[PDB]
Amino acid sequence: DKISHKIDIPDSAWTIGIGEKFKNAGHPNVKYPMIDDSYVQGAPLGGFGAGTIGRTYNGGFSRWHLEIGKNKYTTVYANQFSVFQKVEGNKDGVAQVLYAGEPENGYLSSWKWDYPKESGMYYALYPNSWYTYTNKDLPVQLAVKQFSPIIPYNYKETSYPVAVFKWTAYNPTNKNVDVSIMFTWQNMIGFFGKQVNVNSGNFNKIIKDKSKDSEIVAAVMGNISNDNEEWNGEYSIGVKKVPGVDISYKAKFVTTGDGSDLWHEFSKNGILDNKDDETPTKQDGIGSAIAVNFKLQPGQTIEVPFALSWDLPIMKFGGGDKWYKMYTKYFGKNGKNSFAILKEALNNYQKWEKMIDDWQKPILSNKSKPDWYKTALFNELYYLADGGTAWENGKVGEKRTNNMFGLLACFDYNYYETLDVRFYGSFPLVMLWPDIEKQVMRQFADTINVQDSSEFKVGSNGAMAVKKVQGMIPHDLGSSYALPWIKINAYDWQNPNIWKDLNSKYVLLVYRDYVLTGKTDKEFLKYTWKSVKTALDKLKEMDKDNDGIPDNEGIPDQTYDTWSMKGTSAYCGSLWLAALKAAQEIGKVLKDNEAYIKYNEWYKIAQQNFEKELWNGEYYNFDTESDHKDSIMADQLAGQWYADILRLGDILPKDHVQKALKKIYEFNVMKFENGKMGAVNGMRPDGIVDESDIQAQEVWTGVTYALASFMKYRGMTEEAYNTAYGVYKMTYDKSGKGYWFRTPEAWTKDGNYRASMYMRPLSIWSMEV
Ligand SMILES: OC[C@H]1O[C@@H](O[C@H]2[C@H](O)[C@@H](O)[C@H](O)O[C@@H]2CO)[C@H](O)[C@@H](O)[C@@H]1O
Ligand SMILES: [Ca+2]
Repeated sequence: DKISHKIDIPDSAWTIGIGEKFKNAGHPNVKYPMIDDSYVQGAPLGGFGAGTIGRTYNGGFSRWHLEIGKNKYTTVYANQFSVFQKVEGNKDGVAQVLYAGEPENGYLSSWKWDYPKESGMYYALYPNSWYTYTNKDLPVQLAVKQFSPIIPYNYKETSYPVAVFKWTAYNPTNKNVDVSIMFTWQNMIGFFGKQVNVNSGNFNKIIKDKSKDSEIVAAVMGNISNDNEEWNGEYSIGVKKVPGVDISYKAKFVTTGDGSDLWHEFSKNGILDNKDDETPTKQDGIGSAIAVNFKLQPGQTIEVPFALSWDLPIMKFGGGDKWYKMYTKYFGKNGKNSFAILKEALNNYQKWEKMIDDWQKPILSNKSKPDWYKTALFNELYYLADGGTAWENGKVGEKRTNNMFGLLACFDYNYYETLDVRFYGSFPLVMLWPDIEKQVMRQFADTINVQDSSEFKVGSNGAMAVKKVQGMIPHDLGSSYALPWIKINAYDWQNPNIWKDLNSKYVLLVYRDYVLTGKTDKEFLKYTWKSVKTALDKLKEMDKDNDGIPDNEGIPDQTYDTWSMKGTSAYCGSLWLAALKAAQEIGKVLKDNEAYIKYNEWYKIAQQNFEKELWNGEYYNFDTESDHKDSIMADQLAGQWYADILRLGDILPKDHVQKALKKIYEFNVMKFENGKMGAVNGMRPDGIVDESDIQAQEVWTGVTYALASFMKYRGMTEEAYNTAYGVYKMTYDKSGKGYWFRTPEAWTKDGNYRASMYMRPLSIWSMEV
């Protein structure tokens, strides 16, 4: 490997060999169908709300999130980079697709597949990833840096449906070598959203932008229709001319053929026919190819940038609503703007790289923090783009000031903004994109007094329940299969209108968002204040025995939605205490004296009774009435964790908090698989995992990272990082279970998982508070 020295890959990048087989991979541990797309994954490309494309470590464009809210894992084999090299003096050159695999059928059989093992590496530090190609049959070594401009405090470039592929080529040998790099792409209009005639009318055009010193050649792959529908739009690939390279192209090759129409040209001398052809296709799939060719002398390095854009302006959800995607604000809504997007990227990518370096640098340059922590911190952010992210710029046929936003809990449980989960998972938004965060919280504020008296069947018990109760915060803002933002509470496994954590978590999120954006946004507190008071007042009514604390009802009435709580729980009780203290402080800020007094009174009574009911001398009991009420719960003091972040002080005695955290580390971490897999949710006082429910026997990745932040704040530095390390190890390490770029909700002791591609582990960002 002589190419790594010519590029700048951070030491904390996650790494794997191109073509590497992984032997230890985990699988779903449930009986019902659950997504398992394998360990062949990579860091995604594409902005927030743009739809994303997962290009894997083997080189294939395979994990398709272009249909917003959906996950489709299938390799589109025409989409590749390929290389040609010929040493000066030799008769023939060699050509190779940079993909460690081959197609299933005979399409593209003429191409040179099966990029060999031990001939290159993949690296990822989101939003960047890299491939290096160090092949004994390729004398010129190549590397590519690929990224989308995902930039904190930037809501413009961060939305773009674009990727840049910055190539570096170096000749370490003593002979001149002719080199070509070719980008191929299938015209994917009709890949989704089209029931019949899926390729019909697709056509490719070549754009030559010859502005002085900024020459770009691109293919625009669209459809002759000017219809404005979810399926229609354009894809573009292209390249910027640099000194010493020539550009060639082929407008149209057939993807549902042997591919020799293209490959016979490329494999000969790395130069394409430059044949423009706008003839639309009928049944055949078609694609385009953009290539560069150059001669590298001994010791010479050259850099050349390619790009990919996709202008698919409309997202449709299963309930029938069509919305424009956020980036349409910047490029238009007609779906004929892919070149404009591509051109912006090709002309500004160096600026974007610097903007990304500028935001990563404070963390990467901190030599007190281990590399592994940096690996997890940055790579967990993949989910902000890859979580079915929806960000609207108007309903089709509709103008509002704000742009509604939603991130999925996951794909298996296809619910937008699940509030009990976002309590953990929204840290990156408040810390890095706070205008999005506050918009999402205003969305929740607006739902507080919505009433929907129509009934739904509760999955867990078959009982009928009211969809949405006035004064109760919703579980979620809908499903991509139905009507995001419009029909809330798509979740039906339990009835969230009786949950004991949602209303408290809502208040805690509101106050968090004020505190972590500098305690200046009084406007945000004013907007949400009525909903905060309502939320707490309603939850107070669920106190059955006048101890001042809502009563869990002997069912799963909170985020651990198969794990029953009864009476006063440590989890919901501590959240309640903290929410009361937050509301007191908001009351002070807004000069609502009567609110301050009321919530202070409730707080004092509840605090006294919580301590008396649950403090056992070593930790806080799980709850007051369950069969295993004395279980040690990893999340028992979630309210105090948030109180630390919100700077609300002690809600429970410091001595008791420290004892509880030490107990959790000693038991839930260190007695669970030697502390190498995170914190198991429930452990019995005898050091055996609690078997009352499956969720007690799971490590929750987002709970464990949040617990690590709690330990860190409380000075338990070694414990914090050791606790988090197990989650990193399972996700990323060779000894783990192969969950990179699909971190799950949970795993059991065998390492098998539930719900890959999950929002909650974004809570790792709570470690940066
Ligand atoms: O629906 C989300 C919810 O699913 C729970 O799993 C259920 C599943 O929905 C149901 O179809 C199947 O028959 O039973 C399982 C429970 O065993 C899951 O446990 C929840 O955590 C999740 O929120
Ligand atoms: Ca009570």
